[PDB]
Amino acid sequence: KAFQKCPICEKVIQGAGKLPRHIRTHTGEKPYECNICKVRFTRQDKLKVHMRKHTGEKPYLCQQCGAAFAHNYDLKNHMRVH
DNA sequence: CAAACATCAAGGGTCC
DNA sequence: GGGACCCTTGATGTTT
Ligand SMILES: [Zn+2]
Ligand SMILES: [Zn+2]
Ligand SMILES: [Zn+2]
Repeated sequence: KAFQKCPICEKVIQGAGKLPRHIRTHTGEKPYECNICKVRFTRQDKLKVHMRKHTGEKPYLCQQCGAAFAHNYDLKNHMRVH
């Protein structure tokens, strides 16, 4: 696909609009905010996964028995138990 | 005092 | 560019 060069550390970052999330590791900037617990995050998806704590959600449902888990690895461990 | 094991967050990839 | 989920590595912690 496409690649970018980091202006700060000469790192090569793959992704069209993915450079700013890499820059935020250097600037230490967390533009996103949890409306409930007010904790701030550098990436929107990291806020979304945090929101699964408040809005109790288990998207990783088991394809075998239907049980659902909040984290993908808890599903993996349950699947390996079968 | 270590390994072993576990959980979970941080960076980057990859598709859509 | 923006969402979103996956994968790898590492910090931190508990149990040997
Ligand atoms: Zn950089
Ligand atoms: Zn919150
Ligand atoms: Zn199951």
